[PDB]
Amino acid sequence: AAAAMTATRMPSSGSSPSVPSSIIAEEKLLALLAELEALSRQLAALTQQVSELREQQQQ
Amino acid sequence: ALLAELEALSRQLAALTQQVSELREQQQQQNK
Repeated sequence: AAAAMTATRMPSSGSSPSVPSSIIAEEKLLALLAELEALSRQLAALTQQVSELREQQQQ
Repeated sequence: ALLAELEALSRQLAALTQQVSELREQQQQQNK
């Protein structure tokens, strides 16, 4: 009634960026698709000359 | 056997222009 009455008396907000580091970029990209063919070409050339041992030993 | 030698060369000499392209692009990627 008196004394104190003179003054006065959720779910999901879904953030995303959190506490990780900063990020950067560059545009000098992508030789790498050539080596996948270099590697599998030269791999064949190994077997090709293993065959050239065998095809001369068989003579 | 000489003809299988030219065939091994057709692979192994198609590596040189490849290594040159690689050793070129690997020198683009050192500076900005």
